Amino acid sequence: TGIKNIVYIEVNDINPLNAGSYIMDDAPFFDYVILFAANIRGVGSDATLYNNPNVQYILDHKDTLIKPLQDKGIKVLLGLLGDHTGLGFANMNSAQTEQFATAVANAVSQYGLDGVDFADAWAEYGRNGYPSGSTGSFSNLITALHNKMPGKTITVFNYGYTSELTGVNSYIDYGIYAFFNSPSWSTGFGMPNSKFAPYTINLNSAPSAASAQLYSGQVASKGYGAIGYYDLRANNIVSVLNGVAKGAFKSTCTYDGNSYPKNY
Amino acid sequence: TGIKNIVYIEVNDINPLNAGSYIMDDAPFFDYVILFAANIRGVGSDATLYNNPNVQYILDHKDTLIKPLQDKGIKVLLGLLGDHTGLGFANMNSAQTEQFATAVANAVSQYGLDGVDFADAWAEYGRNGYPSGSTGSFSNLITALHNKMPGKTITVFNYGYTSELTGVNSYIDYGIYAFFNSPSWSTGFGMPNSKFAPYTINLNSAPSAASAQLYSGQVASKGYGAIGYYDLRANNIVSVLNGVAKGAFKSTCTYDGNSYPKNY
Ligand SMILES: CC(=O)N[C@@H]1[C@@H](O)[C@H](O[C@@H]2O[C@H](CO)[C@@H](O[C@@H]3O[C@H](CO[C@H]4O[C@H](CO[C@H]5O[C@H](CO)[C@@H](O)[C@H](O)[C@@H]5O[C@H]5O[C@H](CO)[C@@H](O)[C@H](O)[C@@H]5O)[C@@H](O)[C@H](O[C@H]5O[C@H](CO)[C@@H](O)[C@H](O)[C@@H]5O[C@H]5O[C@H](CO)[C@@H](O)[C@H](O)[C@@H]5O)[C@@H]4O)[C@@H](O)[C@H](O[C@H]4O[C@H](CO)[C@@H](O)[C@H](O)[C@@H]4O[C@H]4O[C@H](CO)[C@@H](O)[C@H](O)[C@@H]4O[C@H]4O[C@H](CO)[C@@H](O)[C@H](O)[C@@H]4O)[C@@H]3O)[C@H](O)[C@H]2NC(C)=O)[C@@H](CO)O[C@H]1O
Ligand SMILES: CC(=O)N[C@@H]1[C@@H](O)[C@H](O[C@@H]2O[C@H](CO)[C@@H](O[C@@H]3O[C@H](CO[C@H]4O[C@H](CO[C@H]5O[C@H](CO)[C@@H](O)[C@H](O)[C@@H]5O[C@H]5O[C@H](CO)[C@@H](O)[C@H](O)[C@@H]5O)[C@@H](O)[C@H](O[C@H]5O[C@H](CO)[C@@H](O)[C@H](O)[C@@H]5O[C@H]5O[C@H](CO)[C@@H](O)[C@H](O)[C@@H]5O)[C@@H]4O)[C@@H](O)[C@H](O[C@H]4O[C@H](CO)[C@@H](O)[C@H](O)[C@@H]4O[C@H]4O[C@H](CO)[C@@H](O)[C@H](O)[C@@H]4O[C@H]4O[C@H](CO)[C@@H](O)[C@H](O)[C@@H]4O)[C@@H]3O)[C@H](O)[C@H]2NC(C)=O)[C@@H](CO)O[C@H]1O
Repeated sequence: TGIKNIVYIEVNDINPLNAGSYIMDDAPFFDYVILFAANIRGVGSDATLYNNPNVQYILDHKDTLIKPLQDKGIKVLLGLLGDHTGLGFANMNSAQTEQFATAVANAVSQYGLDGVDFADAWAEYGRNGYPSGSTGSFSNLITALHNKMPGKTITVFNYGYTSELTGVNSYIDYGIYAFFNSPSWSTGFGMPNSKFAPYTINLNSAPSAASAQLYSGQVASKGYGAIGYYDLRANNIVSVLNGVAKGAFKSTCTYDGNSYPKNY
Repeated sequence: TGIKNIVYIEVNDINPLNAGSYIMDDAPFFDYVILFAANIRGVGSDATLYNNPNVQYILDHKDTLIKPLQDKGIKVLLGLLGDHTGLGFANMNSAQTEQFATAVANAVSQYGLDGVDFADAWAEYGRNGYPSGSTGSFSNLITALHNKMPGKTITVFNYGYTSELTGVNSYIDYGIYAFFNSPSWSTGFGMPNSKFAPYTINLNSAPSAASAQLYSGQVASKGYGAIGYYDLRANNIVSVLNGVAKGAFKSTCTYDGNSYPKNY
């Protein structure tokens, strides 16, 4: 397949509809949009899925804040992030793993989402009486979600206990390099180049169009399958994306004019 | 990197040591020798690696039948072939893929081999209740094996479900054109010319030396990186190989006199 553009939107600040305002070759520039993020939270022995008031609002208003992206062909994923309780993706027991995977699959079904993204950061492993080290639950969680959501996408931000995931990487559609604005010509957890983004642009502290065209052209020539983006804002950042369009796609990217505020 | 000579030996018939008897520029003429072939066999739900008595004899006698080739700098790969059970590289489920990848990696480690060659032929897909069509496992099998045996070689004979392998071709060192004694100036699964043999000689039903020199010169001048060979026997076939040496390498090939019988 062609190179996919995968964007994480910090929905505490930014209306995710802005991802749809960018066009390349009569199609959306962005292929995947990650609502960053819902949280795993340990609560006693339970492994819970927690949506903060901004995420919950977007899910509660899926017809107006998610579906128009999906109407254009964009796949919308629920981002998943640690949240300082001491329990994260990599230190659950068998019951907690099954419980968390059930919650996530039910949320993806209930809100008509296209899958999920895993970002193993900020769990603060070991706090509040949970194990301080890995139990092996991270691979089992991927496996459980693959069995529960056939046909849906799983992406992994390459940070935290991801080195453990090599054995289940056939269940993972894309991996994403964790540092911004400079490429690293490798992949994590054994992913082939065609399933990895070795270059990830911070669109808030944005690099120049010249740098984006330089590196995006190298993404294509070296045969990688994706480019990552983090923290798209509500300003028109097409200068940078047009650099990527010229570099990786031999094309151009334009703005449709729609700037969507976060009135919630 | 110069042109590599890659030879498949039908070890049901031929002692593989014969590949070491040919010399070009004070080095082995052949760079890779494939022991053709171990098999994938479905047994119930298991995906198994089966070595027939000739293959198993060679592996059990690695010090006398494999190591002398490796001492000369020749790389020796285990050939992998379907075997009429209905299960093959391209129709496994995830557990079978992991299971077969593990069995192959372990044999490569146990017998001190330099890697493997995949020939997706003779599986008879769909026999014995196995899936009749592709599951997508061929690409995952290459990924799983690359991750399990780092620093080893993977070659792919361009026959069977190989059109699926474009996404993992960075894990494949060489692809081999599947038909004999006439070049086809293209490659499979997105491979660059430098990683492909577009010309494969049958050394049993051998072409003329003049033919071999004509076509091998075109291999070099068109920028390809390998030439393939099938069914080297125990007779002195240097006349053909010297034709290739004159064509592709602007040199000569000689025989060292050693004819090794299959007394096993
Ligand atoms: C160090 C380093 O660098 N590191 C790195 C990393 O970082 C990375 O990662 C990646 O990347 C990215 C970027 O970087 C990231 O992101 C980021 O993050 C961060 C962090 O976060 C986290 O944490 C936090 C905190 O927490 C704490 O606190 C809180 C409050 O208080 C609480 O609550 C909690 O719980 C905690 O606490 C606890 O703990 C502690 C400690 O232990 C203790 O002490 C206590 O006591 C307790 O216990 C948090 O908050 C978060 O979370 C949140 O969010 C999320 C999303 O993100 C979600 O999911 C969740 O849910 C949450 O949300 C919710 O909540 C909140 C709170 O409450 C609210 O607000 C909301 O609304 C909701 O409701 C986490 O966990 C951070 O910080 C950041 O942020 C930033 O950015 C953003 C975007 O843009 C924004 O929005 C914000 O605001 C901020 O801003 C800032 O910065 C920026 C940038 O530049 C700018 O623009 C602005 O302007 C600002 O600035 C300012 O400030 C700064 C500082 O602050 C300075 O510098 C400047 O100058 C100025 O001043 C971000 O977000 C991420 O994560 C990642 N990514 C992915 C995964 O994809 C890595 C990799 O790359 O690497 C490393 O190296
Ligand atoms: C058609 C066409 O053409 N096609 C093509 C193809 O072929 C190709 O491919 C490629 O190339 C090459 C060449 O061609 C190849 O190779 C070949 O192959 C073939 C086949 O094989 C396969 O199959 C077989 C059969 O099977 C069956 O049977 C058996 C017995 O009985 C059984 O066991 C089985 O199972 C099966 O059965 C089953 O199934 C069936 C069907 O379905 C049914 O019916 C039944 O009932 C059952 O169920 C087989 O056998 C094989 O296998 C084997 O081998 C392998 C190696 O190769 C291994 O791996 C395995 O393991 C095995 O071995 C084992 O076993 C056996 C048996 O038992 C024994 O014996 C041994 O020892 C061990 O143990 C497969 O699978 C074949 O046939 C061929 O062969 C031939 O050659 C060789 C070499 O040189 C030799 O050695 C032999 O012997 C033969 O010989 C012959 O021929 C030749 C020439 O070649 C000559 O020289 C001689 O002399 C002879 O002749 C004779 O005969 C003929 C006929 O045969 C006639 O013609 C004449 O005249 C005379 O008489 C070969 O091998 C390959 O494969 C590939 N390559 C690669 C690299 O891959 C493609 C491509 O090119 O194309 C297409 O087109």
